[PDB]
Amino acid sequence: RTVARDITLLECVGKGRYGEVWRGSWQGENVAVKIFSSRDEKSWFRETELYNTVMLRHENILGFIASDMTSRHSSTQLWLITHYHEMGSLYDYLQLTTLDTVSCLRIVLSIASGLAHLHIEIFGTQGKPAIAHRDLKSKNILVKKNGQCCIADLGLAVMHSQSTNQLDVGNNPRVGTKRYMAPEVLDETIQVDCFDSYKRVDIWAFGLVLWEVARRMVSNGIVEDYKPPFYDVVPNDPSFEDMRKVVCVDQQRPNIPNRWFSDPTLTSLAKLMKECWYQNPSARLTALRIKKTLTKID
Ligand SMILES: COc1cc(-c2cncc3c2CN(C)Cc2cc(N4CCNCC4)ccc2-3)cc(OC)c1OC
Repeated sequence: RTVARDITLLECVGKGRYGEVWRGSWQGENVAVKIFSSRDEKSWFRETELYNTVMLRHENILGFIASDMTSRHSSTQLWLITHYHEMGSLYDYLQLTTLDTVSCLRIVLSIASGLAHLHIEIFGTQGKPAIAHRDLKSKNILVKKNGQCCIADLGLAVMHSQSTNQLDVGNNPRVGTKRYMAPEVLDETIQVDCFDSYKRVDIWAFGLVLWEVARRMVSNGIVEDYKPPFYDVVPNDPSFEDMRKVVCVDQQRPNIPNRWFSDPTLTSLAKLMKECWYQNPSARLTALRIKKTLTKID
């Protein structure tokens, strides 16, 4: 039904090394079109495999519509068409508004539910495998109209099945975002032949996103400005060694504002992120435990 040639590219909502994301019109309705850059072709392939072959579908994962190739300007462009969320990314959303207690917990529980869906394998005939994301950040999370979020960008995902015990890391030249890089990645101790290692990298990045969101929830008339993780120690577009010095050498973690300790929700959230930030990867919580704890927090 939905084909690239029938979509009208209205305006560019994002550009970068990955390529571009456009707001498009298809049959009147709004759609999101990611035109992958030439350098990021392998990410389009892996994402197409997950959405089409694995048929990944969850309410807290960016709703896939159609994959497509289009020949334009004497070149073949790789397209990904998904649902369009007019609120933009959580990165944009956090800078535009503050959150109450319910809106903040709704955001982080929806992300945990999405991550738990990826990590947990459904067994049996045609059962979906376990998936690790490996590039979780606030720019890769979109805010829906009901206050919930969905996880986006599967170009780096790795897959694992328990029965066969096969790990599928693909061969993508893409590296994760350096700002959200887990310490075992920065010092090259991560066991690349073990699937659990990739889940624990997501948990680290999740903890960073949890910090970004909770800063924006107001308690007792106090709220922090939006800031990216490690905003105070690394520069814009931080280097691999910049992050190594902060996260590995100095063992630093995002600061917990003192005002958080006079609010029961932010205090429980602060404990939650620190349990996502252990230098020892095997000590961090699982996505399911995070989802359960976030379900119980008031
Ligand atoms: C981050 O991964 C993707 C995301 C989207 C997507 C979905 N729904 C809304 C937006 C986006 C794109 N991203 C850049 C956030 C965003 C931002 C804005 N803006 C308003 C104007 N000022 C700047 C911010 C508008 C729309 C979106 C689409 C994708 O595939 C088609 C993605 O790939 C897997």
